[PDB]
Order: sequence, then structure tokens, then C-alpha cells
Amino acid sequence: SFVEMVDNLRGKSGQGYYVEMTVGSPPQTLNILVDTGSSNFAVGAAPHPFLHRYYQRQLSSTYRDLRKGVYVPYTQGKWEGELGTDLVSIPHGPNVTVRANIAAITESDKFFINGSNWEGILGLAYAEIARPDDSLEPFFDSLVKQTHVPNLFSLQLCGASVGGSMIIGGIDHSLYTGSLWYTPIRREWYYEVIIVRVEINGQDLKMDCKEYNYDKSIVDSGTTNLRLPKKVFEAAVKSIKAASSTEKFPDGFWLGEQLVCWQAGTTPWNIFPVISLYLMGEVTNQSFRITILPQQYLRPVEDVATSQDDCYKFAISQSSTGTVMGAVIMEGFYVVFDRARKRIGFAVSACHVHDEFRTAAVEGPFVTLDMEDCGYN
Ligand SMILES: CC(C)(C)c1cccc(CN[C@H]2C[S@@](=O)C[C@@H](Cc3cc(F)c(N)c(OC(C(F)(F)F)C(F)(F)F)c3)[C@@H]2O)c1
Repeated sequence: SFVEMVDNLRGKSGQGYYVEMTVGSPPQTLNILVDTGSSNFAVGAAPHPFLHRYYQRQLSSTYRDLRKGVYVPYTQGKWEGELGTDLVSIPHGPNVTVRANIAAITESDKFFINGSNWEGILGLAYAEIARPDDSLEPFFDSLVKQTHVPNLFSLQLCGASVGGSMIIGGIDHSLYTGSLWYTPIRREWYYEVIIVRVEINGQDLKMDCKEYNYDKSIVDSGTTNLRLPKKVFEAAVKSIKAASSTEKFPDGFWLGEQLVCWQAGTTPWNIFPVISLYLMGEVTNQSFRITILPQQYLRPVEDVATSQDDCYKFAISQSSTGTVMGAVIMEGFYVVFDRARKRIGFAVSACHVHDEFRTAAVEGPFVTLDMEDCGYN
């Protein structure tokens, strides 16, 4: 029954992927950002310059006030509001209705994005990181508890104005090619995984693998970039600089500030290396790798001048909260959040990114000793 959910995601580049939902009785329609990096379901519930519509609790006969406040600080942006519950549906999702916790957003700072076309956020990670605390049941937990929808979902985020699929309750085999490879969810709070090796253009970075997961590695559809811990970021940039030294770049480009352009159609893709992340596998001493093409970490942005060149921003950036595998890693992969079996699956997406002589890949098996030592404590 998954064909009804194919292509149920939309978005604008760098502004996230959202799915249509309805809340309340009668149903109020809102676009909701899908975010595996948080665990709160929250919606605009009051006028805001960037909102063209919002949730109106007074108009819903099924609304219940929980008479308790709440706020959530993200990396950038935050909101506060009122907790309550209401009936929620996903039109292009499973044919069910659930009563879910909803944070009605009454105030916010840099949360909503001008022109993003979404009015709320769907936190799909675990109760452990819910605000105010882990007793506030996340939406997907409610869905699974109240219905017969199996305890997993999958995301196919496609690049170029963007679209994708959130298959709720299963895996749609027409969305990927090749085999699915699975890495354990290390702990159910964020979708935390363990990176055991990193290579750039086939060359091992040769760092202590704990550095890759310091202080954690997570899969986060609410983040645009691949984000890397300071030491790893510097090693990666040094290596990517070396490989592309043929050309000169503004150092503000490597900081993700200045975009670089080339004459439309002449982007020197070949001088930018592929990046391979090796993830812990399902059996002893076994891992697998996902390989990212430059077409994924050089994100296309519109011309800041009058010309019609191809311009790009460097979409790898430094993190102080661990590795974040954001949308640009997830794009061109089919990612399965298999909560029931505590694992995340990766396969080459059907909407995979193209290079002339190179291809994004998910490959295994590999042997990797002492993978347990890669986890940071
Ligand atoms: C407390 C809590 C929630 C567990 C937490 C605190 C810090 C870091 C994290 C890890 N996950 C975070 C990383 S943060 O960069 C984005 C956040 C979700 C989010 C909040 C926002 F305000 C906005 N605008 C947003 O839109 C982005 C973008 F436009 F790129 F900003 C777009 F559009 F790309 F999606 C996305 C996600 O959840 C969780």
C-alpha cells in the first residue's frame, strides 16, 4: 500500500523537506518539516510574518489543552508554546488518525524560514530528547501504539524545487537499487550510529575512529550539511583542498560563506574527491561504506549577480556536537529507519545523483576489527 506515499515530500533547496498533515476537527491542513534530528511535533499556532497559515485550536472540537508550557532550542532557532493533544492525519500517508501531542507555537526566534512553505515540524527521533522531558510521547510512538502501522519508516530525499518520499510503516522496493545495508542504532535518543572509517578518494584519513564519533554521530534530515567534528573537518578540508588545488578558492568558500561559480556547464567535478563513510555493520567485525560525490557536498545556489553561471556552496561544515549526516548525505540514498530492529538501512536511491565517470554507492561487506572502540563514551 506504499505507492500512495511515494512522492509525498516537497521542499526548497536548503529549506528542508515537508509532508502534508492535518490536525484537529474539522481537519486543518499544514505542511510539516520532517526531522529525524528531534522528537517534538510542533506547529505555528499564532500569526507570524513567515506563516501563511497556522493551527487554530479554538476551531477544533477535538483539541485538548495539557495546560503546560514548552520550548525547544535547536542549533539555530527556537520556539515556545503550549502543549496539548489533538487528532492528526497524513493525507498521503497511512489511512489512519491518531491522537498526538502537539506543541502550539506562540513565540519563536529564527525558527520559521521565509518562503519555506512549511508551518510546523515533525520530530521523528525518540522520547529521550523530547522537550520538556521524555514523558512527552513523540508522534511516531503514538502512531505505532494506536494503530497497526509497523514500527519503521523510510526516507528518500531527492535533489533537483526538491521532492522525495516518506514511506510510513515499511520499505518501498521501487525506491532503491541494489542491496540495503544496515548499521545498528547505537542508542535510542537521536538516530545515533557509529562511523568506523573515513576515506577521501580512496585514501584513509587514518584518525582514531573515536574522532569520527566525537561526541556522537547522528542521521538528521533537519540539517542540510554534512557536519564534522573540528579535527575531522580540518583533516577532510585539508584533503579536499589538496585534491582540488588545480583551482583557487576564497577561503571563505571552505567556511561555507562565499559561493564559487563556473561558466554554466564547466564545473570541474573531477577535481573534487569522493568521500566514503564506513558504518558499523550487523555482524561481528563487519562494516559497509556509503560514498558521497561532490555533486552532493557542493550544493547549488542561485546567481548572486546577473549572470547565469553554475554557483555552489561548500556543504561540509564544522560541528561542535559530533558528526551530523544531513540531507546532503541522505540525498541519493534510500534510508530506512528500522526502529523495530534498532537499525538504519542504506541503499542507492532511485533518484541518485549523477557523475559522468563516478557513482554514489553503498558497498559491502567490509572487515573492520575493533569497531566497538569507535564509539565515544
Ligand atoms: C533539543 C534538540 C531538539 C533535541 C536538539 C538540539 C540541538 C541539536 C539537535 C540535532 N538536530 C537539529 C539540528 S539543527 O541544525 C536543525 C533542527 C531542526 C530545524 C530547526 C529549525 F529552527 C529550522 N529552521 C530548521 O530548518 C532547516 C534550516 F533551514 F536549514 F535551518 C531546514 F529547513 F533545512 F530543515 C530545522 C534539528 O532538530 C537537536
